[PDB]
Amino acid sequence: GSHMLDKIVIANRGEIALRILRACKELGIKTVAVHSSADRDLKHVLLADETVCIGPAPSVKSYLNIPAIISAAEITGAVAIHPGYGFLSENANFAEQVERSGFIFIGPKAETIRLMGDKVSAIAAMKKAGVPCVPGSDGPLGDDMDKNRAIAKRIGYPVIIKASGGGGGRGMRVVRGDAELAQSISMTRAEAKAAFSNDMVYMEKYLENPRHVEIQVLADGQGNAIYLAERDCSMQRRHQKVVEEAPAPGITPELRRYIGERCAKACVDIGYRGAGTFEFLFENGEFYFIKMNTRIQVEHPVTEMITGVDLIKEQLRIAAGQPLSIKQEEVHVRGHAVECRINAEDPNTFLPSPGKITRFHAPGGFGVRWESHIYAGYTVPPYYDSMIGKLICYGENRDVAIARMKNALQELIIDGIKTNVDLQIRIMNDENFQHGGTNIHYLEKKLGLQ
Ligand SMILES: Nc1ncnc2c1ncn2[C@@H]1O[C@H](COP(=O)(O)OP(=O)(O)OP(=O)(O)O)[C@@H](O)[C@H]1O
Repeated sequence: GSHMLDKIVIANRGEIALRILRACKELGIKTVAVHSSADRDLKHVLLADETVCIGPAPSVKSYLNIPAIISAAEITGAVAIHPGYGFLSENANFAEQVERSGFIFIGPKAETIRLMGDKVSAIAAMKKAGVPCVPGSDGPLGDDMDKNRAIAKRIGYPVIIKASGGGGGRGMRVVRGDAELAQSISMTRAEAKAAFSNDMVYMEKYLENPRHVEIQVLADGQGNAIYLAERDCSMQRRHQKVVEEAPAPGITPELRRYIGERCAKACVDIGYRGAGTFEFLFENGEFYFIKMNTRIQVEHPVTEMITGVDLIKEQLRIAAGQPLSIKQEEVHVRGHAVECRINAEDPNTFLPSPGKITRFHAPGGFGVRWESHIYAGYTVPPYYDSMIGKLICYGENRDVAIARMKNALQELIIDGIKTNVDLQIRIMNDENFQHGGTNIHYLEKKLGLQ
């Protein structure tokens, strides 16, 4: 009924903030938009019920200023805090503290975060859960080469020496023979201490031509948990996602209930609460666990489209104590979805291109979703990311979804800055892409990338 959150803090900014603001307004939740002195002009900022300047431009003082944010709630009387994605969404000390200050944290518990935060641990947990993992050391590599030489041989080359601190493409090394093993473990151990401040490392097999399939889940922490089909995010350029889609072409419903059900089991097993995502590498009709994003993702709209489920409301629902409103058997995968991220960037340098938007026009029409905070005379700052929007198109089928997307990319007008739009069009036109089922290496190589 109405055992809903009185007022929550939107501990974020940009498109994500707007989106969250939107779901708040539908549930009647009051909103407090905390922002940085430079985001005083954010769309979402202008629509919030209450606003608060937490700091200066630089993230470490604003968006990552834990106290500032936490105090912002105090003064406002909010009951919860929504991290969105990418700042502290995966920061357990912030979750910890939010809890400790007596606020609700729109996400799982800190314990769960740290748990999934450490690859090694993560892996062990899921191995246990029945979730399919990459074969590797099933532990931190030791220091005596002999055994390590043995791990490898067993799992077989090539391999990959991965640290447990995550990072994001940073802290990884590919070994293909016994000769480079030693160096690798070492190079990698060193890259980790410095970077994440955790030299711990694990070994696993390296996958050549796999796709990136991810499973969306939801848990209430009451015993319920559902999977919302998969998403294909193989469209990468330097680890940066560019094109997401649901469902994943080539994925049979059977397969879909396979990895899903176990993903659902794992959630329960770990006492998972809220939204979250299971990242899988996919080669040879086989799934392999890479990690777990204990949060809402940038690409969630695609999934809300093919399912009709509103992720954010659900998070908000779980957060307020409610049980899952939906049952697995009520979840039905319908049509096809494709999201193109829109970036403020230089198609040559791939470098951020900040500036003010002079002219702007958004595409509309059937099965077209525009997710962005930009407008005309809006100034995109240099401080934060390059993403300014999400262009999501729906269709009774893939080919339809694609067609719409082409049109949409054209009606789209963003003047006064550099954007990745041309690129999007080009992919849309990608004959390989039209066929589909391309690997995470496709973009990089077509881009004439070395
Ligand atoms: N065992 C593996 N075999 C092949 N490719 C792998 C393997 N493990 C990781 N990768 C590649 O490394 C990339 C980064 O892996 P991972 O998701 O673990 O990095 P991260 O540091 O956690 O990234 P991010 O924070 O950006 O999500 C993957 O997208 C994938 O391209």
